[PDB]
Amino acid sequence: RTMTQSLVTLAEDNIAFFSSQGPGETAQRLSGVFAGVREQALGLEPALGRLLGVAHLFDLDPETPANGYRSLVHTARCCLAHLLHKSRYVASNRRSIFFRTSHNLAELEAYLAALTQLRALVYYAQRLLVTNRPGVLFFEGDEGLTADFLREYVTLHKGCFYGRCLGFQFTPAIRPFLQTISIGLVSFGEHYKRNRFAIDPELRGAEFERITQNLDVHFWKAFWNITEMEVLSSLANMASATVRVSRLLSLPPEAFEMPLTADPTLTVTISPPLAHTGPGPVLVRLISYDLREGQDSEELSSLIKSQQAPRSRSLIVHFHGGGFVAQTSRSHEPYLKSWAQELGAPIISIDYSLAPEAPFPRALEECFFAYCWAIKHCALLGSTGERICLAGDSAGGNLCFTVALRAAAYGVRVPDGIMAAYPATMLQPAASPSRLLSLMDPLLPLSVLSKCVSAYAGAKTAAFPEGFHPRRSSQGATQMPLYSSPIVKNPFMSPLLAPDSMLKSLPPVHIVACALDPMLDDSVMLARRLRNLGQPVTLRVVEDLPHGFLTLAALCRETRQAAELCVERIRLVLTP
Amino acid sequence: RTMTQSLVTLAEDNIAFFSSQGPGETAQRLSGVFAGVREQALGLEPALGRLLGVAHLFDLDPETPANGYRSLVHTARCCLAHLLHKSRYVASNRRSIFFRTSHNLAELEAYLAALTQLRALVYYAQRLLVTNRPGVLFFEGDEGLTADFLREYVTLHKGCFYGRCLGFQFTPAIRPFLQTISIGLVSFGEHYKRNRFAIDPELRGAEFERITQNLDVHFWKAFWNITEMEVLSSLANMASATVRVSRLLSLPPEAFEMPLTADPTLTVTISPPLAHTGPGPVLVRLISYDLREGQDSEELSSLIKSQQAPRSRSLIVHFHGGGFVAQTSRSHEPYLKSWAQELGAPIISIDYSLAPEAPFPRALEECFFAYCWAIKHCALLGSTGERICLAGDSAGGNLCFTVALRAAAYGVRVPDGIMAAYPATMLQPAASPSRLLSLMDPLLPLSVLSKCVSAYAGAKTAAFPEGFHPRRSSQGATQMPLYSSPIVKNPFMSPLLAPDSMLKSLPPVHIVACALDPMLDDSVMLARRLRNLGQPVTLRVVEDLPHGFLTLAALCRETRQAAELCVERIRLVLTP
Repeated sequence: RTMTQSLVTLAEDNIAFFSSQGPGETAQRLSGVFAGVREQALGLEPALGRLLGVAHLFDLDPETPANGYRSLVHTARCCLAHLLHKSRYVASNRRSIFFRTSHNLAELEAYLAALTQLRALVYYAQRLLVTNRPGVLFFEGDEGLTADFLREYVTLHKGCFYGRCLGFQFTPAIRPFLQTISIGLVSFGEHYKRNRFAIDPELRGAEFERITQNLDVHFWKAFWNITEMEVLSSLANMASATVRVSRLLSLPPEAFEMPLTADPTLTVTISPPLAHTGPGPVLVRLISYDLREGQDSEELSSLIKSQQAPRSRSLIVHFHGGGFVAQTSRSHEPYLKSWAQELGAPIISIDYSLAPEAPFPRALEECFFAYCWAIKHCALLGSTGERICLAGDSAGGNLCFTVALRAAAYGVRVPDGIMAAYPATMLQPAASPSRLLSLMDPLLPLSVLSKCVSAYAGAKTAAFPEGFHPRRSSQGATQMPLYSSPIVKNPFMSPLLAPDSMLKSLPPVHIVACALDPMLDDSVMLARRLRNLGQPVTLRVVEDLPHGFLTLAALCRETRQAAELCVERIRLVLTP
Repeated sequence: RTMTQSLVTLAEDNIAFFSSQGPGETAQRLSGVFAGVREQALGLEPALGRLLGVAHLFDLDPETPANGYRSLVHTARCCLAHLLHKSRYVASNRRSIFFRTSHNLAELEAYLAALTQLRALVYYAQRLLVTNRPGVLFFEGDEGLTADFLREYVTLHKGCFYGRCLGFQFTPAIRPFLQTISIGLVSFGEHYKRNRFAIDPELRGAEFERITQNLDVHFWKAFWNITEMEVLSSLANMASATVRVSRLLSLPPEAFEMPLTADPTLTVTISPPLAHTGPGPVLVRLISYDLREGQDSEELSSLIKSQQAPRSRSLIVHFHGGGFVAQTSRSHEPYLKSWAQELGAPIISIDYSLAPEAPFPRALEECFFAYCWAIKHCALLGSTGERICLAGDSAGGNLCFTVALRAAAYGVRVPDGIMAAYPATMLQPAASPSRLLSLMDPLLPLSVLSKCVSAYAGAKTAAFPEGFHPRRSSQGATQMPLYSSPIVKNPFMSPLLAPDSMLKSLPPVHIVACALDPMLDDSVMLARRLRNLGQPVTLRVVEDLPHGFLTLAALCRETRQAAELCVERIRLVLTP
């Protein structure tokens, strides 16, 4: 309340400060800009108040302020505080007209656009809040009305977050990296459309919002694995710790023997990953700190595709992230090598196959085969197998859940821990308050996750009160195929809306996320759907960071303490 | 002897191990490879012994073993130690033929080529030493026969230091960056010729050694200021420290007046810097940690081109480097900001004009004008002028001798100390034992600095015993115009061959250098020409690093303390 009035009480004087000392256009521009600033603050105060009150009404626990409503309120108050600081500075420094009016004119115009767009988004979040039943942050409606809701929200235009104001909601110590990532991605988009703009940030939005609705997942397939090509994969490894064992493996494409815990004398044989195209080489790769006992012999030396540490205690499995479409296992070492420094475990970072050329169930069976091969060939991997741990990543968190839960349907000993960081656990398309901030994020537009589930599932190719009208996206109405066949509503693909009776045997789960991800409301529903069953799950939320910070640890101080947050919670699995 | 004999005692068995266990071509290949290795070591040992004896005979002081002879001896010794370690590993691990013979065949033939080419270079060093008078590091001959020596050097072929073994003489932690850098040059060269190479290192030399002799100075005008563009400068600026004063200036192109310290009552006026094309704006930019007293007023704020810190004690001048053709003042920030953390002085990183469109004296008097303007407008720069400390780089290391001593010709007071990191003080073209290893350096070959003096000067466009026939460069004779008109004989281009009576009034000098630079023999020659006059000059040498590492401070674990060494000797000036 004191933040909103402070912009209003400095309005008329600053309107009178510039309108009385010049008849030019800039006096009218600045007076109208500051009148719009006070009007937007005063009109945005009560909707923010209702949002924060029901956000208190909405969260699962008081310890973790993790909802979409808190994130939208945080974005709005960050914009308001930035406008307040800029206003205080210009008010304290308006003795001369030494500063050019054009620069601050364009800055405050962009911030006017930011405040009016956040006003539209906060009104839409309030509409969703009224429409749904409180207590559930998702929607129970059918496909048609959910698609109508998603199209109605995505009709808005994003000319402010993608221009000069890219990254106001984050730490100021990270913004130049976001700007050069934007420049590089626009550069690849222009180069590949053809098969400068970095000086002027005003024209950055004029392509950064067109790539939101004019992008293909085959084209983002290059983006996650741009850290794979032989110059940057080599140039990203000086921050990586010391190592010796960085060898690939090649598993045989034939089934073997494995027992079940319900009766040790009875075993169950399960076929290799066929997916009606023929089993192939399950390509895994072992990353270990040193050569372990019984590991550097011929049984491991015979499977590489073209002193000794003692008997190990517990191997750590790993599935990479990268949207199930890119970022193979050759990219996650610079924190995987830093993982092995203190854990002391042979980290087999499985490179599972990637969508859409290898969708489910191929993408979920060879990591089911590699996990199955690693309880019996334990000495071949330099491990014992009396205790198993797990790891998860950006997209490989649902795959971290699914392969650790369908094993319980087979009777084989499941692991006793899950460490999935910001997982994509809600691949079923539905509107959500935290998925509303998917059109504004720096690294990914709303179309990253819209076309991620098209690749995985193998798909075949009043609204507003009168007088309120911000800029609207008139660049063609995007009508994409987002149909939900019965192969998408399942734990095996999205383990929330799974039947309740088969989530009881889940391992203990440790999960982290950030407050400003689209993968925030998805992870929040996980805690609510398991705290009513007695199973313990711990969700930790961080702030001022995007999603995709695990491959970005050696960049800033706040990304250091967030990507290291995965490490100390992954070793709680290791104790008996 | 024991390092060379130990390569011989495991030769006959190594031949008997492979030639008696297979009739294929690889047996003859490996036997010939190890015979060539043993004969190259045994024939290169006596030349190395003569070179080390005369290297002990030739250096100035025992404290700093810095010549060309020590550097060539170290290169040969490092190649021999690498081959010895590889032979030890292969001899200990030749129980099976599991390792592919082709890979070690290619590595060992590359090392055979390396030993042959280093043998040719060591023979060239011996012939040079012999020919010239002992005691003088440089040659006293005329232009014609020195050009004959240079061409008789150039006709050699360097197909070994630029292939897979690119960067053996340095630390292994630095080599991946050199590999990506080499990929950068080969991609730049093929793109610039036209207006993949990371998989096969054998084909890397076949383009790199053509790039060496087929590049232009305008081509190299982009490499050093590739960190000047806004995306890479922004991507490098987070490692720098915090700042608030990073403002450019714009000096008036009109003459003004100085006193003389010989007699304060008499006065002298500057002739404005014309270079027969008209005086312009002396672009100088100020870097300071905080706003200082009398600095943020209207006088400084009226010069930007389109609490308060107290009365400062002294300023620090800075001239950038970059071969006089690139690397302007907009590329030296990320370590210049760390300079202001402890020094407590305002850095004026002067952006002087750049060769070849602005040769001497245009590149000489603008920085003379900027230094002259800072003696009088001291408070306007937030200084007092009670002490001048001066800094230098690869190319700016002669600026702290040329314009820092020509002020004493004008009678005005001179700075009380010079810091010059690896200065280029012998721009007159002639060969030396440290200019010998200018064809093997990764980041710049010999045709970089030999063609950067045509830019600065504004130029107008038995040999071997019988049976010794290594690979020779038959790709055209590079008969470039390297004529030396008397404009390079003068003191104000290369101060070693200056008249003796004027270097007496030089300020005290502190110079750092590396043991593997082409600009090594010149920097040790500088201490020779001043230690016989009584003026104290200190020279520090480092190892395992190239020259050009000041912009590469925060990239390796060994360049961190080497670029910190420049700061350590730059604060010794500040004491009275």
